[PDB]
Amino acid sequence: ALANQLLTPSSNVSTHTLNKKVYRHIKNRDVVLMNRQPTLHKASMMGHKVRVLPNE
DNA sequence: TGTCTTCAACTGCTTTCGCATGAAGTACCTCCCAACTACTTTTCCTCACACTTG
Repeated sequence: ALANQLLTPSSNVSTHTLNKKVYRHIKNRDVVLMNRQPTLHKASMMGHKVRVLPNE
């Protein structure tokens, strides 16, 4: 029922400029910042492209 | 009147990030509590003596 309401029209002039938000799960198109303690250097905390692996 | 020098006392830090799993102080005091035994408590039960009789 909510899937057919994600695109509803404006309702209040207070909110007419916004659009709804969806808290989507992390997926294969997001980048994530991996850090390993040692931080000793900036190269020890890089951004990797997320690949969800099954049964991990 | 003025400026200088050493020593000892005082200040602040000296790996990061998480699991465990939190527990334990205690003197002085006690009033409450649990105890053993005896004592006490409430209802009930049943008999008994004297004067008089003949």
